[PDB]
Amino acid sequence: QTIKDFLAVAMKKWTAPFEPFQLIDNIYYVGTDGIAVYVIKTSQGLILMDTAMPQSTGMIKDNIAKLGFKVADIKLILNTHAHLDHTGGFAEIKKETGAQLVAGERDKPLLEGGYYPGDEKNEDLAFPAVKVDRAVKEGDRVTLGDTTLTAHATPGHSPGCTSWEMTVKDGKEDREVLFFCSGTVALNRLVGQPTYAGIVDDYRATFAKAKAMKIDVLLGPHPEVYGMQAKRAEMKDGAPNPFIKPGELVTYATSLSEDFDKQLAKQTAALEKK
Ligand SMILES: [Zn+2]
Ligand SMILES: [Zn+2]
Ligand SMILES: [Zn+2]
Repeated sequence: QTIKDFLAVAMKKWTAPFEPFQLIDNIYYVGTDGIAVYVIKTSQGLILMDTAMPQSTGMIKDNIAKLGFKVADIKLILNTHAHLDHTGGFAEIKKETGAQLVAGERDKPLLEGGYYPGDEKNEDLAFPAVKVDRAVKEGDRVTLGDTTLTAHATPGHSPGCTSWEMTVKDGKEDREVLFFCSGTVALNRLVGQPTYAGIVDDYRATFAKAKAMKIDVLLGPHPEVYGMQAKRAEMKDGAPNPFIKPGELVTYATSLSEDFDKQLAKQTAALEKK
């Protein structure tokens, strides 16, 4: 991986438009073609799940309005993890709306500083700093009106990476949704000068945890996590909701664990003096 390539991709597919849509029950997709953002409609206002790159905040606000929502009705902002491709609009939206920001406790310093962990002087990974109103840990519950989400600590990709669980209806039946936080290696350093202390252990705890969770609908902060576009194509009035795939988090976490092993080996070999 190169940071140049990360930025190149980040300034292309990550900023390209995608038509917003009702995904399941009160969960609506309002992200880009490469970064997933969601509105959760409650009886007491909107919950915003993540934002996108700093340059894309206007696009996200536009997508919200395209669905008939008001940006002003956002009361809570939740974060999966504190990297600029997910936090770029937090300061702006929080100021505009007066919403409270909720995030994993170990990501609080990242959010409040607007920097990438272990690469804190890199301005192309910086974002506008934002205050955290509530810092969460494993099992904490966050409620707006009729809707409650449960925090799960799934560190590795960031130290405070938080996967959020909530129940939706599919017809008469409950289905459990996870907004998985990310388990990719991406720009992180695993060995040598690791991005943060204990990162390797965190990733492997997270892959195992993910495989053991009872989840009907896998979501995530990039559409690639759950094959969003292919599922959207299969949506049809009266047909089963294609986002319900209860074995998918096991399959996806297995693919992540296998890639993790590859990247750990690669970085370990790269540390050898040549
Ligand atoms: Zn990230
Ligand atoms: Zn990301
Ligand atoms: Zn948990």
